[PDB]
Amino acid sequence: MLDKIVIANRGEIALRILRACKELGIKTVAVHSSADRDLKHVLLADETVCIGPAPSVKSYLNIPAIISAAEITGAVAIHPGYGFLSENANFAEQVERSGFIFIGPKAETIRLMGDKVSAIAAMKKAGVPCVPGSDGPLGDDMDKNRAIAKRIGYPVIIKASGGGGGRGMRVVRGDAELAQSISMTRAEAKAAFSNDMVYMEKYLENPRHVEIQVLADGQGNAIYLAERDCSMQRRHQKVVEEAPAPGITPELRRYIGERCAKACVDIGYRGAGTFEFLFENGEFYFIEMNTRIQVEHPVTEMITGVDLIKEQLRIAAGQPLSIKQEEVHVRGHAVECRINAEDPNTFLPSPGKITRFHAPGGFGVRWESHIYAGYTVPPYYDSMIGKLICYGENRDVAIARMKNALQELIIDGIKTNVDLQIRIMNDENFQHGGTNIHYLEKKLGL
Amino acid sequence: MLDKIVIANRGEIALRILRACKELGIKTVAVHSSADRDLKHVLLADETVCIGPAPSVKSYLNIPAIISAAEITGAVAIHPGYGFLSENANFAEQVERSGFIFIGPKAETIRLMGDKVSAIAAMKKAGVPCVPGSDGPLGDDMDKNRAIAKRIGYPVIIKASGGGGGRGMRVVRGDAELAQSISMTRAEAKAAFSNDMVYMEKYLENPRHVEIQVLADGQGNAIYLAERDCSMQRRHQKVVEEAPAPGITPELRRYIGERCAKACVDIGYRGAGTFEFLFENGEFYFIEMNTRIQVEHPVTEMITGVDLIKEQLRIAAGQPLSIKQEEVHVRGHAVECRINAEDPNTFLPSPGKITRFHAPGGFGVRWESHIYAGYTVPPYYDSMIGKLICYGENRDVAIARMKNALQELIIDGIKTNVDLQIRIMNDENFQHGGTNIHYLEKKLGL
Ligand SMILES: NC[C@@H]1CCN(c2nc3nc(N)ncc3cc2-c2c(Cl)cccc2Cl)C1
Ligand SMILES: NC[C@@H]1CCN(c2nc3nc(N)ncc3cc2-c2c(Cl)cccc2Cl)C1
Repeated sequence: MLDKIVIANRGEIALRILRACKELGIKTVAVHSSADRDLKHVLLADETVCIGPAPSVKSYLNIPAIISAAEITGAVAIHPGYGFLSENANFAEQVERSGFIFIGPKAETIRLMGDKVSAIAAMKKAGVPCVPGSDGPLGDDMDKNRAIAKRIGYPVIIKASGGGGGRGMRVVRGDAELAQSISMTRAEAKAAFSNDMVYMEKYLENPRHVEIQVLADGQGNAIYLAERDCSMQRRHQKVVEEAPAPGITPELRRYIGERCAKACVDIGYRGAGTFEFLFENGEFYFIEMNTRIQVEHPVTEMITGVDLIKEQLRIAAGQPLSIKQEEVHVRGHAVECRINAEDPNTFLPSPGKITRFHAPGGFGVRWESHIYAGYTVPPYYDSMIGKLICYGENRDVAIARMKNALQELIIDGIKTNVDLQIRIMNDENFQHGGTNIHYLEKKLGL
Repeated sequence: MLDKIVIANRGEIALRILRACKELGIKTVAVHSSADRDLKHVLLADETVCIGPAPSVKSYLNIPAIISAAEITGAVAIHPGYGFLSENANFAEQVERSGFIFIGPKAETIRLMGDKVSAIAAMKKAGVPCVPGSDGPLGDDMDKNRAIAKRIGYPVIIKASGGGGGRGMRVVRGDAELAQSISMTRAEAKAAFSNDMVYMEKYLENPRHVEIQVLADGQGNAIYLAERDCSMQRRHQKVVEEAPAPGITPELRRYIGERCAKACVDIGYRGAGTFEFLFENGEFYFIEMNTRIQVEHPVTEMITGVDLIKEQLRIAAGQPLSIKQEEVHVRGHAVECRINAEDPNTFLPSPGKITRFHAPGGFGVRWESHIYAGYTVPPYYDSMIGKLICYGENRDVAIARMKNALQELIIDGIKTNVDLQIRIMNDENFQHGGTNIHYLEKKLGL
């Protein structure tokens, strides 16, 4: 087991990682910006280092300051959480070169899967179904670009290979728009990612966003831990996630899960990861892989009993997976509501002092948050302040508990999306299940 | 002679140093991580000290623990091998300040040659031919940077002064890319080396990588021991090295060797060192100097009869070089194949337990490895598990012996590059000789 780790992150995920460390008897080093001195996990950590002033560029993205803190505290490993440096291949490489364990994949694996064209080629080669596409970057030959759109069938979508979070994407519905759409996607990718490489996929009009959790030890063993439906979203921000996905049979789960586990073996994957799919008319189509733990990991933990952060720490310590595939059982249902310091109607961010705070309780109710009464949500970071996860023996019980938990949750002094989450839980289409990625934008547009 | 030394390394190079020590009657102290208790050299050493847990930051890079092990055993000297702390000037300084001998040059010389800008200025002043370049660091005036690129002539390459292992470097083919290329190379150097200093060179499209071995003692003697060709490489990892370099005449060898030896006298060099050159269209161009023994030192030993590790130990004890320049004769040819625990499709490390092991034998066959049947290759260190070195009276006989030795080498239980090495020895272009630094990536791309 790792003697001591740096938690290279903040907010709810830093606290999540701290708890996993304490359960395993791992010493914690909380690195923080000067604005994050009062984070709950900093106040609970064995040691603390202030790594710079508020802005992330000076603190949480500051590679020399983080490595320096890990050196002076005698830590042996760094957990990057999600966001910040978690998919920064140069960071992973520097951590290993400075003689630390990186709690995540090999740097070369982060590079492979962070380049969307090379990632799709690897997945297609492994037997993972992908979206009908260019299967390679687009050139400047518009005869060949039109021939790819024709074979695929309009509508199509142009994506940046260095792209992500929905930025650097353009839908094309006929030939007249194709040349200008490719040119503009290139220019946007070059200006943002210093990488003008683009590819083409068939555009699916009304898919669900369904993702497969994996764990691999990097020693030849890989398992899948069912799927999450992340379709309830607004402007490429997930709002509700659930596990398992409604309408997914055991035979479908097994089909796509086995192809994801086999892909992990083929690419030498190490640690926690997520395969993202479009799911439409009963078919899965790979779009991209997250090479890190994700925000919504708790819904998978509730339905499998697997602690994904502890597994990340065991794998990083060099332990092979102890869990075999035949020991992974989907049981019951879990829903996660993201709690954001933003206006429930305008989504204007709402940093500020929380003047009153009460967390929900009950059977099947899990609260993941650093916030407390008197804590100031700072203006410098993300709006996501907490995650409310409710489990039941079925989806209806999970939703019933979430409605009750949302009604107990008090956060005064800032705006939150708690009232939006209550509306979503009361929505008849959500209660039926299986709504598509466009549903929440449509409901709010009315 | 040195009574007792610490071997501040692991794996094959630790065993290589242990043998040199035993031949000279030097007592050995094997410092090891808790994962390396069963290394062959640890089991053969006179004394052992466990200096910390598996991760390199707390063991092989742990300066206090290594010096403390030298103090508690009564050792007089520390041999740093290659990698880890071998090029760490602060380490060399601390070793000398604590009153131990560092088996290497003066700390000041390590600092001079680790600053690529300062090293090039010293070599150019001494009469060593260098690449046409900025001859100084680039500032933030892009009018001056464009004028330097114009004077050199595109294509050019931007390099970190604190740089290493090909990381950060950017090729620039016109003015449009120059500003962003300089900015990105700086940011990468600052994040990795906390040193944002960069310089510019003419980019040579298809060079060979040719390096000159030197030895200098504290009595004023400096000699060259011919050259190695290190061109057969993939993503800045050497795969095959050979000595001498094919197509290098005795007149060229003498020309560049004499300039390297003279540079050693000018800068007060002491110990083993390597001058790295680009060789293209019959001309040498210095890029950088290694102030350490290197992985590929054995091919130079086979063609000269000189034991480079024993020379390192004699020099540090205050003895003159055991041979003069007129006594150094290139005789025959040697090839080295690096044996790696790596996956053939991902090229990631493939650590794990060796279940069956057989080393090759015969005339001209030299096997440099710590591995044995039942030995576990740990995940925490680099993938290179051995070196197979074959000597013949000519290049054809060296290659023939390597093909035979590769066919006898058994390493079961883990994936290895043995099959790749067999393919390289059967390659018609390699058999002809003189292939450039890009050849192996081109062969594998097909
Ligand atoms: N990580 C998901 C990235 C960002 C959004 N995305 C999508 N790609 C797609 N690619 C094809 N060919 N077809 C449909 C897609 C629909 C989306 C999409 C959108 Cl637009 C909004 C919310 C969620 C998703 Cl998954 C790719
Ligand atoms: N130790 C050698 C560093 C890393 C590789 N290198 C190179 N520098 C160079 N500098 C100029 N002006 N021109 C060409 C160069 C080509 C290389 C190079 C590369 Cl890219 C791959 C493998 C081997 C070598 Cl030598 C510098």
